Amino acid sequence: DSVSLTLRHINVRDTAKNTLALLEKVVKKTEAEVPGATFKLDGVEDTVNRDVKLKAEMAAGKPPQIFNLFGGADTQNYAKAGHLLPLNDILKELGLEDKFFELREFTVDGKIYGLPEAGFVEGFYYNTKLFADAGITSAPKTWDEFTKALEALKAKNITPIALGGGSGDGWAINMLANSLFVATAGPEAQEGFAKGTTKWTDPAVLDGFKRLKDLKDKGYIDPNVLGLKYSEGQAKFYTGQAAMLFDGSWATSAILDKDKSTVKDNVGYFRFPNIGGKGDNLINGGWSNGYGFSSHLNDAEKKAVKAFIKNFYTLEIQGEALGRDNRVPSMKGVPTPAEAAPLTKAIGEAQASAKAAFPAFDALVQPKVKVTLEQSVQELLGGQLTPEKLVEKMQKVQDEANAGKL
Repeated sequence: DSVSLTLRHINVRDTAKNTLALLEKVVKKTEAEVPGATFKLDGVEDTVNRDVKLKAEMAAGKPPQIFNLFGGADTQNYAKAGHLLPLNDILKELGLEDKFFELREFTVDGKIYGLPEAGFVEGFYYNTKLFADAGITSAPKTWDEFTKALEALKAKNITPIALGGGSGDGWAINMLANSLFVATAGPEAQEGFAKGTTKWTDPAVLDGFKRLKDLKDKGYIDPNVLGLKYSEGQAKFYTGQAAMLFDGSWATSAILDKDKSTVKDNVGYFRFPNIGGKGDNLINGGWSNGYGFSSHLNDAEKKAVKAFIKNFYTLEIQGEALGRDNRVPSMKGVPTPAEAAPLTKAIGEAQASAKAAFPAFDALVQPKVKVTLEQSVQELLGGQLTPEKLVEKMQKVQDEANAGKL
């Protein structure tokens, strides 16, 4: 039987034309395989869709059948209102329930209400030529290999780690801290902060901040860290003046910039190295944008939605977006097409080989906690706050935030 579905998407600018062509290819395949089902693509600017169009359709109880959806508050509100299709059974039928890095941003009371299309990871960009100058012939696999790479770089008077964390950019220090204390304490520590089951003051979390301070005190983190903006820290790396940079994968376009980058012919990438505890082989990431589906569906619409999901959420489709546009997969194990750029392949392998991902701590704690950590790590690197006093300050605001509801 005939069924028409509107597919609200955000791939409207010319820079998104290959992602749109990817979507259209998936649609055509789905329409061949489910005769009678047709998809009317409705491209709308991302912020217009989020803040205006989808929001009003949801208030009216009439979303399109398929729509670009953000995780977090948006998905929480629309699921609560009953307008999002629960996806648990479809994922199980398609064998997809364990194939994504992280669905928590689309999960409400155990039920999955959306599927991220792409996201970000964090890791070390590094300069292969500066590494070779210091005798480092491969990326550090482990923390001990990481510290001796740092020692070798310092001995050659090469700034080891670029970082711009001054003024209002404490969040950039928190990227590195984030992953250091997940490496020292494991991912479960930060999951429990907002629940009261774990604490910022736990010794393995404290250890991460002690290691962070030691990187700064030994000159491995750029001594000028607190006098540099985030973008200037990126600049320190990509103009060739630091051996590595911990940053999110959104920074690839800056690292490969046609006008500003001098390292784009000799840049590599590696995950945060293994310390040997509960955080080995994990990669930090976030996946907050993808497709949600209307709950207000007849049987024909439910069949076409499942068929679209089956054809869209595949390793091949994920891999095409990665290779062409440096769109970081939401799905695990995605291979990079051989035609991709070397840095794209480097990030893809670091992500694809990861055992699992963990969220940014700020996806797990209250805004006030996030703001406090940003100020605190600046004072930590600045020698004005000890690691012990940082974690007590953090748990004090964490306790107050948790009492905010309960």
